[PDB]
Amino acid sequence: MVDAFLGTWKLVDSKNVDDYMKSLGVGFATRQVASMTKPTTIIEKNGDILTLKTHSTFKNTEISFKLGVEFDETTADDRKVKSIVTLDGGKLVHLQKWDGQETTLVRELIDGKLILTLTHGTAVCTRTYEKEA
Ligand SMILES: CCCCCCCCCCCCCCCC(=O)O
Repeated sequence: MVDAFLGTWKLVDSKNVDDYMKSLGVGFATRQVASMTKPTTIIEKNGDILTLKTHSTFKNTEISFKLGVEFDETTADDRKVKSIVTLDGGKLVHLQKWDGQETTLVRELIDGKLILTLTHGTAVCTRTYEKEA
C-alpha cells in the first residue's frame, strides 16, 4: 500500500544534511549549495511501477522501480549504486549499496508530513516534506 506517499512534496525542514553529504564524500561546494536547496519530490505510480522525481534549482534526479526488485541507480552525487525499495512497517525504505557501503533513505508519514531519514555511517539526516495540493 504505497498510496499515501503519492503526490508532490516540498521540503520544509532539514536537519544534518551537511553531515550526511560529508559522510558520503560530497565536496564542500556541492554541500554549500545543497544546504540552501528546497527540492520538490514527486512520487507517482503506474501499476507496479513507482517513479520518484527529485527536482531543484541545483540537481534533478528520477528513478523508476518496482517494490522489492533491485535496480541500478546513479545518485544526485554521482554514486553508481544497487538499490531496492520496499515497504516496512508502513515506511518506504530505499537501500543503496556500492563499494561494500550502504545508505538508507526511509520515508514515513507523520501527521500528513513526509519525513525522510537518510543514514550513512553514523550520520543521520532528517528532512521534512509537506504535500502540495
Ligand atoms: C535532486 C536534489 C539533490 C540535492 C542534493 C545534492 C547533493 C547530495 C546528494 C545526496 C543524496 C541524495 C539526497 C536527497 C535528499 C532529498 O531528497 O531531500
